[PDB]
Amino acid sequence: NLYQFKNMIKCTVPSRSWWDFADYGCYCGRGGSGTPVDDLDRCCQVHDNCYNEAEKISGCWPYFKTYSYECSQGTLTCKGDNNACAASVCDCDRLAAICFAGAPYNDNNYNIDLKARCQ
Amino acid sequence: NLYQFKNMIKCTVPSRSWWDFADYGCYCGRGGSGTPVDDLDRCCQVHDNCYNEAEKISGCWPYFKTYSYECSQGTLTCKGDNNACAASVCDCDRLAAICFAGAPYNDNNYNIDLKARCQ
Amino acid sequence: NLYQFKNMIKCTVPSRSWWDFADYGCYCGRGGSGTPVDDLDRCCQVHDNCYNEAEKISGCWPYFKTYSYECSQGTLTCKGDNNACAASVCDCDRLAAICFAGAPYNDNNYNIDLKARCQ
Repeated sequence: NLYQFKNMIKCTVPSRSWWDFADYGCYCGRGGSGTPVDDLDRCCQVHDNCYNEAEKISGCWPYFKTYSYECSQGTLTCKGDNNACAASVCDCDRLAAICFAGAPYNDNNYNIDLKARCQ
Repeated sequence: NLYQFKNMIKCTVPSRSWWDFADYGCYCGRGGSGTPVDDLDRCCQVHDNCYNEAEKISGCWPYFKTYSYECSQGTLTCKGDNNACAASVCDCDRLAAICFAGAPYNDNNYNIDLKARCQ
Repeated sequence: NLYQFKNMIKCTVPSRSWWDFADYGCYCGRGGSGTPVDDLDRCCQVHDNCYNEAEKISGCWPYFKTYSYECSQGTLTCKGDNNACAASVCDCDRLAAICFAGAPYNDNNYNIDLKARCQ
């Protein structure tokens, strides 16, 4: 679910606040249109597409689905004790947190003019 | 629930991204104040007033309530197998999707200055 | 849960729309960074820090957690029939509603430029 996602980002990017990734570029937080403005914005794009596919599973609502995982000092792991929906969602989240960790964060791409910068 | 509403707009307005209607005018997405800037903004205002009514039912939280419906090729239907809350929310959503479908989408009314344009 | 919080602000600040507090300052709605621009923005900051603490309880997701409370003519009360998570979240919400009620609402701090105004 949304809270567990927030907690994965904390695992991999402890230095940053979850709020920083909530309104970044064209895909982080909101977004589904434009072109990723940068690497991090692309991570968000990819996570978006990932959630899309998980939704193709009946009764799978990504932000509401609680899954089983563990953060062990910068390391994320989704557990086996998850159903199809929980398993797919945890992997999307897990991969987005890792992506956020190796993508540089540009301040100027934070809280941008969607209309002006996103197709 | 929120995911099912997103999927209704997909049913009727396949050509557009659900994110397009997430920050449009004064009422789409956010909003509850101003005067609809256009037809589509009005749809959103009506949906909002519809949700308000649905909340008058004890324990009815519109964005969380999962209902039963079906999209069959541009055609929406709310099923009978819904309790009062589910039934009322599906109706609000189903009507907003159809509204969105016959209301023109103006780019400039996307991601506008709320303060400047909404009372 | 999120709906119940909305209804608490209605109890204490009937005159205002819940949407007014949804994008105010640096912490109302979004936010977790900057410095409260004003009293109300501080309320939101405190609520935020309150939610953080409540999350320290296993399985406690503040916006999803339904609690038991009552608004009795501008008066909020959290009931005893709440588990630890419900009890802690209701308290955060109840205190935010009261805070909102005694904090002045400045129009210009509504829907501001986060980048420009929030560190």
